[PDB]
Amino acid sequence: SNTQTVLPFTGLNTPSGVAVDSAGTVYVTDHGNNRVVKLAAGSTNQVTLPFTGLNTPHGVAVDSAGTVYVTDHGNNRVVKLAAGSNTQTVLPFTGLNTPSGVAVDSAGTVYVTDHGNNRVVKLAAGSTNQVTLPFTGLNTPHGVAVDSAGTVYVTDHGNNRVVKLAAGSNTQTVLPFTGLNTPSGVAVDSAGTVYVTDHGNNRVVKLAAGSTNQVTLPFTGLNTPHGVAVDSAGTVYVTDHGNNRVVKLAA
Repeated sequence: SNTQTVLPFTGLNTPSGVAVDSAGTVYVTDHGNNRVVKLAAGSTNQVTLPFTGLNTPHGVAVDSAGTVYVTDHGNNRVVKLAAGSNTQTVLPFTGLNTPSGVAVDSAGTVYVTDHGNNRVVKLAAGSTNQVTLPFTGLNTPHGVAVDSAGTVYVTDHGNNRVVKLAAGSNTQTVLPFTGLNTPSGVAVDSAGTVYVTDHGNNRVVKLAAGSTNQVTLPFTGLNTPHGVAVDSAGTVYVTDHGNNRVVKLAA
């Protein structure tokens, strides 16, 4: 599509992360209001999730059961909230410094970009021993995403590149993006196409699996965009952080 749609979120301030679940519900970290909000696919009615004590939150992720994970960036922690619950759980990630992106795979493993420590860390479901992924040479990384095979994609923001690591591998691969500047969010669809918020260039770019030639998506009027997400229909959602809005583009 050539026409983008501004979603009916309300009162957003410098929003950051965005995620979409398999039912099409859109979750957005409303960073400047210390809250996470959502819009179901069949709704125009925004709902605030009952997190508490958040401070400049960044990334957001959601699993199949509707459990929502948020990077509580200002408090150096990751918090999760089961659907409809008034219990939030601080995950046992330790030593975080200004953490940014968060992702969760089909097995419940949670991945966090520990931006201030130039590393990406993970916790398996129920685990209390955090594992640092053996990425090398990261500098101020931002976004993280995980595909259906457990391959982990990180936005190496300080080096203007996107790096991936297969599950269990010690050898990262730098994806053949070019011309990125301070990239932020990353997402991956079921065909392995990788979407990156090229934040410094106010655009979203995509790269198909096995391709070495990215293309810019026809979003318009973005300003310092942050998060990106893609649903099962190929619709792409971007947090237009500088314009306090979330925009979507159908394939």
